[PDB]
Amino acid sequence: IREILKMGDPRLLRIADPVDHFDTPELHELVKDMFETMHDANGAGLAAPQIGVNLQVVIFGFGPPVPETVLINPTITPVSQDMEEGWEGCLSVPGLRGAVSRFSMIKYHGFDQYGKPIDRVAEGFHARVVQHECDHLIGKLYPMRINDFAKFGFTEVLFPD
Amino acid sequence: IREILKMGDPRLLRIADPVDHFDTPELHELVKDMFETMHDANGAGLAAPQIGVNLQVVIFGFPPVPETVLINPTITPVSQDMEEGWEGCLSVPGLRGAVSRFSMIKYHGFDQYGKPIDRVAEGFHARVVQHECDHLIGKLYPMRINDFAKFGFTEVLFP
Ligand SMILES: CCCCC[C@H](CC(=O)NO)C(=O)N[C@H](C(=O)N1CCC[C@H]1CO)C(C)C
Ligand SMILES: CCCCC[C@H](CC(=O)NO)C(=O)N[C@H](C(=O)N1CCC[C@H]1CO)C(C)C
Ligand SMILES: [Fe+2]
Ligand SMILES: [Fe+2]
Ligand SMILES: [Mg+2]
Repeated sequence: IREILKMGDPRLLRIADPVDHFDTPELHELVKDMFETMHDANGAGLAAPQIGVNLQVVIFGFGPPVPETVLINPTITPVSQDMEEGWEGCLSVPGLRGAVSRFSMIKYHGFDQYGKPIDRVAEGFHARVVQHECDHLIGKLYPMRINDFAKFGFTEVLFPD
Repeated sequence: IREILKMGDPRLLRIADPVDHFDTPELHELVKDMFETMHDANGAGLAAPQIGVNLQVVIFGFPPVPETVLINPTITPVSQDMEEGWEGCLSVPGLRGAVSRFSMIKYHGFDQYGKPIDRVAEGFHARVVQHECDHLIGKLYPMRINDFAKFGFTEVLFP
């Protein structure tokens, strides 16, 4: 379990490099380390830059249910311009929550750690999670996406139950 | 010591009302409570909405900044010059962000006895005054940040 970087660390602001070689022991190790870190923190997702690794690798999936997924070198294409506001938190921004507008429906493409292609359509929370994780790959944390800072604050204050 | 409200509380997001009557026991008690709370938290300033009181009262003092009670304030920039600087807030513990503020301002207001206050301030003095008065119009400093690359946890930004 690697330490999760916190907002303020310049490494969270970088644009991640694509993975060049699949099905390698080092990539398998990266994925294993990420799942260990994510599960330990009870996260719904994790991006490699969050543990200081500048590669386009994200994982996500939790039992609404989101499929357990390793997504590498991703691209996201919105199906429509419809957007929806939802509450987000981030392991790199502990103690806070913010309302973030995301696309309601997306197609996304990428590869697993064996280099097998992934092509999916997602909506709602699933789509939100993928957008949130992929944002980390271009050096974005959700406060960069917040438009209404009345809807940003400490979890304990926003949700006292 | 009154609790300092934390970001997310709707009371931090409102327009404060002016004080109508000066030199009252309730105003003296407010000022005392604010100073006790501020000092307990090691702050350089405090605004009444931060303890849930929606009135145009701020205090500050820490080129030392003079200890001041400023009521019903107005701020007028002397020039349009601005400078970016790191800010934190007792209502936003653990974080810092870069905020642009006017470099030079005049400000006007009253003390708790109703005596006028009229000053010119620059640099940090001007920054604290702008920061405190922003609370009176429902503004927390993350609302003034345009570039969140310059925002993060204090311990990480400044180890
Ligand atoms: C929701 C969009 C973000 C999902 C991914 C994050 C994990 C993370 O840091 N991603 O890089 C997460 O688990 N966030 C959780 C989160 O935001 N949740 C959990 C489900 C509901 C929502 C809070 O409203 C908690 C742990 C902060
Ligand atoms: C700086 C502009 C804001 C000044 C007032 C705040 C206090 C506050 O919340 N006022 O409403 C303060 O003391 N902030 C301090 C602060 O921001 N400082 C201390 C001096 C330098 C700067 C940190 O960069 C600490 C306590 C967070
Ligand atoms: Fe995150
Ligand atoms: Fe403040
Ligand atoms: Mg009146």
